Amino acid sequence: ETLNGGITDMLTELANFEKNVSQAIHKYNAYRKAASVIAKYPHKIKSGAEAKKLPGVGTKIAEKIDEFLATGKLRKLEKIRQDDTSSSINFLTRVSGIGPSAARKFVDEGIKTLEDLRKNEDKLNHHQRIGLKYFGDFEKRIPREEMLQMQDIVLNEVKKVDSEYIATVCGSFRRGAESSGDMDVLLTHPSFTSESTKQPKLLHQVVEQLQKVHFITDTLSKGETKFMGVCQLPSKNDEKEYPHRRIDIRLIPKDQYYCGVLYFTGSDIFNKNMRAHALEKGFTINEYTIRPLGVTGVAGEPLPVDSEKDIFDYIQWKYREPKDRSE
DNA sequence: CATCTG
DNA sequence: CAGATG
Ligand code: NA
Ligand code: NA
Repeated sequence: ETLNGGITDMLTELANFEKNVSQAIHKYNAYRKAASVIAKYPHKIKSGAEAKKLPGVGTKIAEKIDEFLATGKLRKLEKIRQDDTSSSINFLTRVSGIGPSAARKFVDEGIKTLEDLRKNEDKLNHHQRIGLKYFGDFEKRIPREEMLQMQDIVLNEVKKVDSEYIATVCGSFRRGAESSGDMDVLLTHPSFTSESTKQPKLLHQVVEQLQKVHFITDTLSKGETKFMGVCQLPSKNDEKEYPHRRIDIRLIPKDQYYCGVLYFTGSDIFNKNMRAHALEKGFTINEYTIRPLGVTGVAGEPLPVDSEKDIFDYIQWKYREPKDRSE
């Protein structure tokens, strides 16, 4: 956790690079298990040889660790942190809509920057375009003080369209958190579930409303059960307009809300622990359901949940307020 | 995993 | 349809 920190860090840099710049999924993946294992490792790695001793730890990595341990640096890391091409790719990638793949193409065409991008808006697709338009706004965290305003809006409009809708804003927003990265809304309705054959309107109706009133500004992606967009808290009495924010809306069959809801609320750490306990308690849990574990090895059969309560209860645990859902 | 692009 | 992005 700090005893093999550098090592794990460099290793991650390395891993990252393989995958983003070179295409080296293998390699990339190589650095990963490597960092994972050293990461758990209980002692002060004092040399390569020592490390090699670990699994996932081969000769090349060991080499690397030596140099790094031998000197505060590593040539290769040295070379990569410079290289404009490598740099460019890490940057282009910041645009929502541009992945590594794309980042590669673009550079090989000479687009290496923001201006490059504006100049070549033609080559970008709609998502990518938006991404570019809101480059700044998108990188700006979302303060709770805004979150609550947003939330206040979304829930009121959902309410109007149908009393039966049920919306929840998961995320750390839900776990307390002072600011957040984007707004995540879990959606359901009684008239939609597991078996119930579809109802796309269910999602589209709301989406519309939200744009009705202009809370929703652009559509990133809009499918039948997942909508990816851009919203914005109306600028008050003109002088201070708000940054454009990412927002997602997703339909969930009622029969599987809370697991989902539980799930999205995190933290990842909370999940796992709960997850493992469920396991002890003779259970199974994932995104959509909680199942009674048979002994034969495995087994299923969706236990029935009416709230986040039903779940814990099942695994016979202490109901946890979202705030304490931390780890 | 769901959506998009081409 | 593969293949990319979130
Ligand atoms: Na991106
Ligand atoms: Na292939």
